[PDB]
Amino acid sequence: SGAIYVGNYRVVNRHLATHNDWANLVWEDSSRDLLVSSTTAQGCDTIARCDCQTGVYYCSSRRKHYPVSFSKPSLIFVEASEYYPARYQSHLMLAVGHSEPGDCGGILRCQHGVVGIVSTGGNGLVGFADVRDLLWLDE
Ligand SMILES: Cc1nc2n(c1CC(=O)N1CCC[C@H](C(N)=O)C1)CCCC2
Ligand SMILES: [Zn+2]
Repeated sequence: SGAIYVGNYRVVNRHLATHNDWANLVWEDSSRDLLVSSTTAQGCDTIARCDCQTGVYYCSSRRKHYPVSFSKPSLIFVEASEYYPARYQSHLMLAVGHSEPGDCGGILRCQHGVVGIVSTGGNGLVGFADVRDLLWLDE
């Protein structure tokens, strides 16, 4: 689990969105596994606006942060799960690292701020849903 709180927005994995997130929907993309909802309290996280391919991600299944090198966001094939059929997920970034389904929501972060959240995993690879192209989160 996990979310990014910036301005009057809450950013979560779409497959983990709650009833309140759906009732206060701002935007969602099944293809990216992202959902954004509105909030009453103001959020203070900083979103990275950069091209950096190294960072650190939080892994709840190990209570540890791991430094990683990750690929640029792209279309990657993702096997079937109970939330989605086997499809291509866009704006996805891959690194060699540990993950479990309960690790989705864990933040990936560089020196410039929040890069994205854990979305996928398998075969010793962890995938992150990028959020750096969502310029409207800052306004
Ligand atoms: C984080 C994670 N790590 C692993 N796994 C997962 C979970 C995973 O990839 N899902 C399941 C939830 C929806 C995700 C999606 N964006 O399509 C795909 C699956 C088992 C092997 C290790
Ligand atoms: Zn950066």
